[PDB]
Amino acid sequence: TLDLVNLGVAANFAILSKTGITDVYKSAITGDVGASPITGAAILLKSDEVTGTIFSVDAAGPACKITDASRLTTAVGDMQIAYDNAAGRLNPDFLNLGAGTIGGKTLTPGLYKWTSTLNIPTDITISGSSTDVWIFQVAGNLNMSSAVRITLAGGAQAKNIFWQTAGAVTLGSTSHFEGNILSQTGINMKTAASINGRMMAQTAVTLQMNTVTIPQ
Ligand SMILES: [Cl-]
Ligand SMILES: [Cl-]
Ligand SMILES: [Cl-]
Repeated sequence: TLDLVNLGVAANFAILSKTGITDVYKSAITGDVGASPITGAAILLKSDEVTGTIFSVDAAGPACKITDASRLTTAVGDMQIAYDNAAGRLNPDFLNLGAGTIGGKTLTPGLYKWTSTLNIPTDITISGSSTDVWIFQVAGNLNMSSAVRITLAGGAQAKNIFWQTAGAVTLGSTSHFEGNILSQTGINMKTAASINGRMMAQTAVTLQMNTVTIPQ
C-alpha cells in the first residue's frame, strides 16, 4: 500500500507559496495561509477572507498578519521535501492513463504518473477506502475545466490525495478540486472554483473569489 506524503509543518496551511498570494475579493479560506521568503506585502488577502492565521516573514502584509519567519521557513522547506518525496515515488501503477485527458474516469488507489500535461475536462471520481492513498505525478501542467467536480467515493479522503505537478496548475471557474496540490510553479484558480485540499506552490497562488478548505 502506498505511503502518505508527509507535509511536515506545511500540513498546517491551507495555502503556502513562495512568491505570494493574489486574490480577487472576495475569497473564503479556512486554515492558515503563508508565503516565504517573499515579503508579506505579497499576500493580497484580507482578514475577513481567512478563517485562521495569515503568516508573514516580516512586518508587511495584511493588518491581521502574524510575523513568524522561522515557522514559514520550516513550512516551505517541508513543502519542498514533500514535493521531492512525491515526485520521487517509483514503480507507478499507471502511466499516461487516458493519454493525458481523464474526464469521466473513476480513479482507484495507487501511484499514477503522466509524462505530459494532465487535463480534467469532465467530472471524475476518486474511489477507495478511508485509508487508501492516491499520488498523481504530472510532469507538465495540470488543468481542470470549468464546472468540473472531483467526487470522492467509498470513503476516500481529501487528506490522502496528493497532486505533484512540475508545471502550473489551473482550476477553471466553478470547478471543485479534491486533494493536496504540490506545484513546482503556480496554482491558479478561477472565479468561484473551490478546493478541499491544500495549495502548496513554489511560486505563487492566485485566486478569484474562491473557496479553499483545509482537508479534515
Ligand atoms: Cl523560505
Ligand atoms: Cl516531474
Ligand atoms: Cl483570468
